Amino acid sequence: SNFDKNLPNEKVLPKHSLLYEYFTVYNELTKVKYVTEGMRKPAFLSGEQKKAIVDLLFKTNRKVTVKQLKEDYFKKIECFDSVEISGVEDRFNASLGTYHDLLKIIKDKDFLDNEENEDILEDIVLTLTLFEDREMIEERLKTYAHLFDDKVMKQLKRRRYTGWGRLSRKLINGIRDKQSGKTILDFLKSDGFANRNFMQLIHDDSLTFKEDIQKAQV
Repeated sequence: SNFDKNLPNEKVLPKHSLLYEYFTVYNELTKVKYVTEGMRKPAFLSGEQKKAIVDLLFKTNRKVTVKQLKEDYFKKIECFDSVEISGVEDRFNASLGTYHDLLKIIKDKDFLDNEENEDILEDIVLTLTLFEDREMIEERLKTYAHLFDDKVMKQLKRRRYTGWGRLSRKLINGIRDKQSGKTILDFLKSDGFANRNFMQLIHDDSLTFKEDIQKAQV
């Protein structure tokens, strides 16, 4: 029913898709800037810093505050003395809410952290977004009975997600830049010292995302 304006034949992701949530977290993190002693100008987070922040803070807290970023990552892990932060205010807006929802139900961190389970997790969230009938949810989710016992299934089949996102899975982690082979989400995760965000990536004449989006139009 709802199609991605960038790729008009692709349907949009559920609002609570965990892939969509990771997109929002990395899009926000890639424009964070910091300054510590000895620096003459603020710097962007590196790909390694962004990954560590996601693993250490966003996977352990529904909401991440700037104080946690300063104390529990920059001081604790990077051993900075002091740090000033820009590009985020008070607390990060983005959240891996669905990571925490599913981790509480499934109680298997390794399952949630394993990106090879992406298709299963996206299918679960889509099912819980499309249907409000317990029986119709279980009819679709029982294909995963070999992974989830009846305690997990009883909880999942009563859960509901509402709302649609604005972007398709093919746009955010499908189309590849011609020269590099990287998806948009790949660039949000790591983009050298340029740290282009989503709006920059799809308007950048030195990449091919803009060209792909124009070709996808009528």
